[PDB]
Amino acid sequence: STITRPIIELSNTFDKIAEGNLEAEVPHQNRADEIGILAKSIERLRRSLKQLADDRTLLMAGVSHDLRTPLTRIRLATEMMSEQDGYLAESINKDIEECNAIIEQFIDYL
Amino acid sequence: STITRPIIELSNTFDKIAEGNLEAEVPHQNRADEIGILAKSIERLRRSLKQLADDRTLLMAGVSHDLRTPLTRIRLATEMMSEQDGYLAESINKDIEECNAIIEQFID
Repeated sequence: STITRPIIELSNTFDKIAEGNLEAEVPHQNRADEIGILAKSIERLRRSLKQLADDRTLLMAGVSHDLRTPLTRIRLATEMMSEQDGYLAESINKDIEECNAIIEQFIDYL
Repeated sequence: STITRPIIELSNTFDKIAEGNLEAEVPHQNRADEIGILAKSIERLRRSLKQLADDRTLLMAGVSHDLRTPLTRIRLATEMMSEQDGYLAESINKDIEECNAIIEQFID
Protein backbone atom coordinates (compact mmCIF):
# COMPACT_ATOMS: atom_id res chain seq x y z
CA SER A 1 0.00 0.00 0.00
CA THR A 2 1.15 3.54 0.80
CA ILE A 3 4.46 4.00 2.62
CA THR A 4 5.85 7.53 3.00
CA ARG A 5 2.70 9.27 4.25
CA PRO A 6 1.91 6.76 7.02
CA ILE A 7 5.59 6.83 8.01
CA ILE A 8 5.47 10.62 8.32
CA GLU A 9 2.21 10.49 10.28
CA LEU A 10 3.73 7.95 12.67
CA SER A 11 6.87 10.07 12.96
CA ASN A 12 4.86 13.18 13.82
CA THR A 13 2.79 11.23 16.33
CA PHE A 14 5.92 9.73 17.86
CA ASP A 15 7.42 13.21 18.19
CA LYS A 16 4.34 14.20 20.14
CA ILE A 17 4.62 11.15 22.41
CA ALA A 18 8.37 11.49 22.98
CA GLU A 19 8.09 15.11 24.09
CA GLY A 20 5.41 14.14 26.61
CA ASN A 21 1.95 13.96 25.06
CA LEU A 22 1.30 10.42 26.23
CA GLU A 23 -2.33 10.76 25.12
CA ALA A 24 -1.49 11.13 21.42
CA GLU A 25 -3.52 8.86 19.15
CA VAL A 26 -1.41 6.41 17.17
CA PRO A 27 -2.66 5.92 13.60
CA HIS A 28 -2.41 2.87 11.32
CA GLN A 29 -2.61 0.28 14.11
CA ASN A 30 -4.78 -1.98 11.94
CA ARG A 31 -2.50 -2.17 8.90
CA ALA A 32 -1.61 -5.63 7.63
CA ASP A 33 1.86 -4.51 6.55
CA GLU A 34 5.06 -3.28 8.21
CA ILE A 35 3.46 0.12 8.81
CA GLY A 36 0.99 -1.67 11.08
CA ILE A 37 3.83 -3.49 12.85
CA LEU A 38 5.52 -0.14 13.48
CA ALA A 39 2.29 1.54 14.61
CA LYS A 40 1.59 -1.25 17.09
CA SER A 41 5.11 -0.95 18.52
CA ILE A 42 4.71 2.83 18.89
CA GLU A 43 1.38 2.31 20.68
CA ARG A 44 3.06 -0.17 23.03
CA LEU A 45 5.77 2.39 23.82
CA ARG A 46 3.08 5.03 24.44
CA ARG A 47 1.25 2.74 26.88
CA SER A 48 4.51 1.84 28.61
CA LEU A 49 5.46 5.48 29.16
CA LYS A 50 1.94 6.29 30.32
CA GLN A 51 2.06 3.43 32.85
CA LEU A 52 5.39 4.64 34.23
CA ALA A 53 4.10 8.22 34.53
CA ASP A 54 0.83 7.22 36.21
CA ASP A 55 2.52 4.97 38.76
CA ARG A 56 5.07 7.63 39.63
CA THR A 57 2.44 10.36 39.95
CA LEU A 58 0.17 8.27 42.17
CA LEU A 59 3.16 7.63 44.42
CA MET A 60 4.10 11.32 44.42
CA ALA A 61 0.62 12.33 45.57
CA GLY A 62 1.13 10.50 48.88
CA VAL A 63 4.44 12.07 49.88
CA SER A 64 3.18 15.49 50.95
CA HIS A 65 0.58 14.11 53.34
CA ASP A 66 2.99 11.39 54.52
CA LEU A 67 5.58 13.99 55.59
CA ARG A 68 3.00 16.45 56.83
CA THR A 69 1.60 13.87 59.27
CA PRO A 70 4.71 13.33 61.41
CA LEU A 71 5.57 17.04 61.12
CA THR A 72 2.13 17.90 62.51
CA ARG A 73 2.78 15.40 65.29
CA ILE A 74 6.00 17.22 66.17
CA ARG A 75 4.04 20.49 66.42
CA LEU A 76 1.46 18.84 68.68
CA ALA A 77 4.33 17.58 70.83
CA THR A 78 5.92 21.03 71.22
CA GLU A 79 2.54 22.32 72.30
CA MET A 80 2.84 20.01 75.35
CA MET A 81 6.34 21.11 76.33
CA SER A 82 7.06 22.62 79.74
CA GLU A 83 6.43 26.36 79.96
CA GLN A 84 10.05 26.65 81.07
CA ASP A 85 11.02 25.58 77.56
CA GLY A 86 9.07 28.08 75.46
CA TYR A 87 12.31 28.93 73.66
CA LEU A 88 13.04 25.35 72.57
CA ALA A 89 9.40 24.82 71.61
CA GLU A 90 9.46 27.91 69.40
CA SER A 91 12.82 27.01 67.82
CA ILE A 92 11.47 23.59 66.91
CA ASN A 93 8.31 25.19 65.52
CA LYS A 94 10.42 27.38 63.21
CA ASP A 95 12.24 24.28 61.92
CA ILE A 96 8.89 22.60 61.31
CA GLU A 97 7.82 25.64 59.30
CA GLU A 98 10.98 25.34 57.20
CA CYS A 99 10.06 21.72 56.43
CA ASN A 100 6.51 22.75 55.51
CA ALA A 101 7.93 25.43 53.23
CA ILE A 102 9.94 22.75 51.44
CA ILE A 103 6.74 20.71 51.05
CA GLU A 104 4.57 23.58 49.76
CA GLN A 105 7.09 25.35 47.55
CA PHE A 106 8.61 22.23 46.01
CA ILE A 107 7.42 18.73 46.94
CA ASP A 108 3.79 19.61 46.14
CA TYR A 109 4.92 20.21 42.54
CA LEU A 110 6.59 16.84 41.98
CA SER B 1 9.96 -3.19 -0.31
CA THR B 2 13.57 -2.23 0.40
CA ILE B 3 12.49 -0.18 3.42
CA THR B 4 10.45 -3.02 4.95
CA ARG B 5 13.38 -4.40 6.95
CA PRO B 6 14.46 -1.03 8.39
CA ILE B 7 10.84 -0.43 9.44
CA ILE B 8 10.52 -3.83 11.11
CA GLU B 9 13.87 -3.31 12.85
CA LEU B 10 12.78 0.09 14.14
CA SER B 11 9.61 -1.58 15.42
CA ASN B 12 11.83 -4.00 17.33
CA THR B 13 13.71 -0.97 18.69
CA PHE B 14 10.47 0.63 19.92
CA ASP B 15 9.57 -2.65 21.59
CA LYS B 16 12.94 -2.87 23.35
CA ILE B 17 12.56 0.68 24.67
CA ALA B 18 8.98 -0.07 25.78
CA GLU B 19 10.39 -3.00 27.76
CA GLY B 20 12.76 -0.68 29.61
CA ASN B 21 15.87 -1.45 27.58
CA LEU B 22 17.56 1.94 27.14
CA GLU B 23 20.97 0.51 26.25
CA ALA B 24 20.07 -1.20 22.98
CA GLU B 25 21.50 0.53 19.92
CA VAL B 26 19.05 2.41 17.70
CA PRO B 27 19.73 1.43 14.07
CA HIS B 28 19.25 3.39 10.83
CA GLN B 29 20.27 6.78 12.23
CA ASN B 30 22.78 7.30 9.42
CA ARG B 31 20.24 8.16 6.72
CA ALA B 32 18.58 11.34 5.49
CA ASP B 33 15.13 10.04 4.57
CA GLU B 34 11.96 9.87 6.68
CA ILE B 35 13.12 6.60 8.27
CA GLY B 36 16.30 8.38 9.31
CA ILE B 37 14.25 11.14 10.91
CA LEU B 38 12.24 8.62 12.90
CA ALA B 39 15.41 6.74 13.98
CA LYS B 40 17.07 9.97 15.11
CA SER B 41 13.96 10.85 17.12
CA ILE B 42 14.01 7.40 18.76
CA GLU B 43 17.65 7.85 19.74
CA ARG B 44 16.88 11.30 21.17
CA LEU B 45 14.13 9.74 23.26
CA ARG B 46 16.42 6.96 24.52
CA ARG B 47 19.08 9.44 25.58
CA SER B 48 16.41 11.69 27.10
CA LEU B 49 14.89 8.89 29.17
CA LYS B 50 18.30 8.11 30.61
CA GLN B 51 18.97 11.80 31.33
CA LEU B 52 15.56 12.34 32.94
CA ALA B 53 16.02 9.30 35.15
CA ASP B 54 19.34 10.69 36.39
CA ASP B 55 17.77 14.14 36.81
CA ARG B 56 15.03 12.67 39.01
CA THR B 57 17.62 10.86 41.11
CA LEU B 58 19.46 14.12 41.78
CA LEU B 59 16.17 15.95 42.35
CA MET B 60 15.04 13.60 45.12
CA ALA B 61 18.54 13.62 46.60
CA GLY B 62 18.27 17.41 46.77
CA VAL B 63 14.89 17.19 48.49
CA SER B 64 16.27 14.80 51.11
CA HIS B 65 19.24 17.12 51.61
CA ASP B 66 16.98 20.13 52.13
CA LEU B 67 14.81 18.37 54.70
CA ARG B 68 17.78 16.85 56.59
CA THR B 69 18.96 20.28 57.77
CA PRO B 70 15.89 21.40 59.72
CA LEU B 71 15.10 17.82 60.73
CA THR B 72 18.60 17.51 62.17
CA ARG B 73 18.19 20.80 64.02
CA ILE B 74 15.01 19.40 65.62
CA ARG B 75 16.68 16.09 66.48
CA LEU B 76 19.55 17.91 68.20
CA ALA B 77 17.07 20.22 69.92
CA THR B 78 15.30 17.33 71.65
CA GLU B 79 18.54 16.61 73.55
CA MET B 80 18.04 19.90 75.41
CA MET B 81 14.53 18.97 76.61
CA SER B 82 13.87 18.55 80.33
CA GLU B 83 13.55 15.25 82.17
CA GLN B 84 9.79 15.59 82.60
CA ASP B 85 9.56 16.18 78.85
CA GLY B 86 11.48 13.00 78.06
CA TYR B 87 8.38 11.30 76.67
CA LEU B 88 8.04 14.26 74.30
CA ALA B 89 11.66 14.11 73.18
CA GLU B 90 11.17 10.41 72.44
CA SER B 91 7.95 11.09 70.55
CA ILE B 92 9.56 13.81 68.44
CA ASN B 93 12.61 11.65 67.72
CA LYS B 94 10.28 8.92 66.50
CA ASP B 95 8.43 11.43 64.30
CA ILE B 96 11.73 12.51 62.75
CA GLU B 97 12.57 8.85 62.11
CA GLU B 98 9.22 8.50 60.37
CA CYS B 99 9.95 11.52 58.17
CA ASN B 100 13.28 9.96 57.27
CA ALA B 101 11.59 6.65 56.48
CA ILE B 102 9.13 8.34 54.13
CA ILE B 103 11.99 10.20 52.47
CA GLU B 104 14.11 7.10 51.93
CA GLN B 105 11.23 4.99 50.67
CA PHE B 106 10.69 7.94 48.31
CA ILE B 107 14.37 7.80 47.27
CA ASP B 108 13.96 4.08 46.61
